[PDB]
Amino acid sequence: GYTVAVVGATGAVGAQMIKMLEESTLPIDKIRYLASARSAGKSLKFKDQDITIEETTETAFEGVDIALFSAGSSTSAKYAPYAVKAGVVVVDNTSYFRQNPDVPLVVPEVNAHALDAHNGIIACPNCSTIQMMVALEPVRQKWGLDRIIVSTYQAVSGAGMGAILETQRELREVLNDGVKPCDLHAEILPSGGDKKHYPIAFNALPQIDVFTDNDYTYEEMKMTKETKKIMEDDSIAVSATCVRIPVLSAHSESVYIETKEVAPIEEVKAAIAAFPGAVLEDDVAHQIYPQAINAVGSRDTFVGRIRKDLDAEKGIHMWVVSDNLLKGAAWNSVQIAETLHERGLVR
Amino acid sequence: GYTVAVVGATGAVGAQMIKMLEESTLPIDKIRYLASARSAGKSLKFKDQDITIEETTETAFEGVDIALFSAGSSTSAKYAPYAVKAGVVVVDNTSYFRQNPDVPLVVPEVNAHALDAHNGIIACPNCSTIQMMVALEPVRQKWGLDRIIVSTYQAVSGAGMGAILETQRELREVLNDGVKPCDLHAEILPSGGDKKHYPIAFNALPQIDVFTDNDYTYEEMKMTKETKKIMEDDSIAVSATCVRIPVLSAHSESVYIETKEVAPIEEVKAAIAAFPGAVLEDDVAHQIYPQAINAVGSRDTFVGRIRKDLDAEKGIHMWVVSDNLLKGAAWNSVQIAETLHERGLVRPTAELKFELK
Ligand SMILES: NC(=O)c1ccc[n+]([C@@H]2O[C@H](COP(=O)([O-])OP(=O)(O)OC[C@H]3O[C@@H](n4cnc5c(N)ncnc54)[C@H](OP(=O)(O)O)[C@@H]3O)[C@@H](O)[C@H]2O)c1
Ligand SMILES: NC(=O)c1ccc[n+]([C@@H]2O[C@H](COP(=O)([O-])OP(=O)(O)OC[C@H]3O[C@@H](n4cnc5c(N)ncnc54)[C@H](OP(=O)(O)O)[C@@H]3O)[C@@H](O)[C@H]2O)c1
Ligand SMILES: O=C(O)c1cccc(C(=O)O)c1C(=O)O
Ligand SMILES: O=C(O)c1cccc(C(=O)O)c1C(=O)O
Ligand code: NA
Ligand code: NA
Ligand code: NA
Repeated sequence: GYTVAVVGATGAVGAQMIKMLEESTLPIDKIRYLASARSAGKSLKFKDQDITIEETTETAFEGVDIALFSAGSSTSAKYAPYAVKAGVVVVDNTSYFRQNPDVPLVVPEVNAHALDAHNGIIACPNCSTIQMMVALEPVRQKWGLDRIIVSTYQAVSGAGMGAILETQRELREVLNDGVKPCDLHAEILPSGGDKKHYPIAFNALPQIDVFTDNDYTYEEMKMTKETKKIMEDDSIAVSATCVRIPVLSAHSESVYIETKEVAPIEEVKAAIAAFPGAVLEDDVAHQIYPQAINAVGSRDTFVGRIRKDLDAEKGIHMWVVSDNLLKGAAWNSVQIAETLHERGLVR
Repeated sequence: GYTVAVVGATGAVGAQMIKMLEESTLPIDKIRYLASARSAGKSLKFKDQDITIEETTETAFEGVDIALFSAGSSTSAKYAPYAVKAGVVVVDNTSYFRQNPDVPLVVPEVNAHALDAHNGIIACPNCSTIQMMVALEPVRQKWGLDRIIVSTYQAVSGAGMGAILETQRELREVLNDGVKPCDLHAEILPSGGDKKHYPIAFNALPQIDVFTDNDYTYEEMKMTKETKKIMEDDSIAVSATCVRIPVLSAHSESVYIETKEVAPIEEVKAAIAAFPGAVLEDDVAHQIYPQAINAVGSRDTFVGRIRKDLDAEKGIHMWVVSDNLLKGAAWNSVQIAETLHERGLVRPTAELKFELK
């Protein structure tokens, strides 16, 4: 079997990477947990075994077959090249390598073939992108995609363990102490890397990541650019609004598309139901639609509220929900690793 | 001055109608508070005065000049026509009369002229529609509107006191008692009138109101139909997704439009800033944008994240936030009443045009 390293083992995604690896079909002979110097020497479980956390260094990857990076774009930029030079296959959860033309950007149900071209690094897309691609690829295949407009409803776990804890504390202050939401102290959200921090409790923050020069955020632009690369079609117009809401896990998305050919709604529903990784949950007569609280803990992407636009012949609206730490991150990464093993690409 | 009645004085909107009337420019000689028989006989304040709550009945409107209704569409259907018959001018904050061609459907900054033709009932639009109209009217005036696609992020107060209390209870059960959100018991949300109820705590529910036969909800279709009427243009294409989130008050909206002519994006910002009732809050270099928690308690509607679509020449995206109990309900209604007073329109109607139930 393989020696597998999890870089960022101690964080929100890393905890789920451990769970997904424990549950994986990858033959794992040895597991290593890497994080920063401040976590080094502590212990975490792999199944019933205690694993000592190691500091991530330029020389830490000797003997490793597969390294799953989920420690921030900075850590991947710094250490992933050293891992690759040591002969490790890197699956990177971060944004750093995603737009590199020599790096496959993969959702296995959509573009697993792109893995065949890897040169030691495979990038996992952003969580919001991944779930949208699972919902939309079956439609693209049959009727084409001309454009996408999406508004997201993103859970705080996407911003890390600290953001989860900040959200819980803020909510308790309002509910238990009677603090007005606008009076709350915040330190992390909307973006740890930006200058000002705002409460998320009882709020909706229209900022994920930092702003780019075109006044879309980096998160919005990641959805645009990653979609084009994954679907291998720069002609698909994509514009996004990405919003943080007071949900701990599971992202929801209000997705509008226009197809190239008119796609009958009942056929769209069937095509989505038929697509691996997508689950149709759509029966409005019984108030059945995807819900964040029900999606948590599942690797599936759930799609419903599917309906024609009221005016645009080729327009369709839908609602897409998935656990942002599973299909949006740790499960997509472990699924990549399993696909590399299955296809003889761990080399 | 006037005798003013508030129908539904004891609920979420009614509390704000009281506040907005206490702060209004209406000359008020006498206030009456109406609600159900359960509440009748109890007392609520107007300023320092104790007001005895009355039962809403066909005979409760004698001597009333203006009545603000916010007690459910059924209550308005049943009693507003009797108030009109008694000589009252009704400002109705329910959906019931909104699509009646004899009823102006008004946001005062947008279409106050429609008040001139009233027949005793003036309808306040749905909260989601109102804030979107305040943001979009200045754009429409200059560059036109071809279509709107909107996804909403709606606060629980929109669904009433019970929904607020349910939300608070659920969050406490999760955060203090360790209940998993999927194990929570709900009784009200997403829709009190529908068959199944789901938790809102740590959730996003893509259902507001019941479903219609075209698979859009009544809320989504209200946005569509009300927009066309308020803007007096059935050619404006509007499709909506309306979603409840765990916010107590203030609705937010991700709004996409295509204009008829290209609208320079900085001029769009300027036009919105210049429009009464809309406040431009848009400086992304300093992370300035509208936020629900900051909008609560303000009558203004806040607009930012204003930016061009990446591909559609005439496409524009923005983020619109307003307090759904103030501009979305009680303030729009009181503002309508003030506008009626100012324009000499508080007068009994000559002919009854509304069905008596
Ligand atoms: N696909 C996606 O959309 C997606 C979603 C979420 C996250 N991610 C990626 O995963 C990263 C972590 O996310 P998270 O939610 O798990 O964050 P988190 O809960 O804050 O955890 C951060 C992790 O990174 C480690 N780390 C920080 N600085 C490090 C350094 N200099 N060297 C080695 N390790 C370091 C931390 O270890 P210590 O405990 O030792 O500090 C911790 O394990 C993100 O920054 C992002 O790039 C991707
Ligand atoms: N424009 C908008 O978007 C908007 C927004 C929110 C609400 N509204 C309208 O306002 C209504 C109330 O909303 P809310 O949030 O204030 O709800 P709420 O907190 O549940 O309050 C309901 C109010 O309606 C009264 N009521 C119920 N049954 C009645 C009856 N048979 N006769 C007279 N009054 C009765 C209640 O009186 P008791 O206390 O005596 O039961 C209470 O005053 C909604 O149903 C809707 O039609 C409009
Ligand atoms: O670097 C980060 O701190 C980060 C945090 C959350 C999500 C992402 C991402 O692009 O998926 C990223 C990222 O890799 O840019
Ligand atoms: O009657 C309701 O149950 C209701 C509840 C919340 C908002 C509205 C509304 O459209 O103003 C309505 C409504 O009047 O339709
Ligand atoms: Na296209
Ligand atoms: Na203004
Ligand atoms: Na006058």
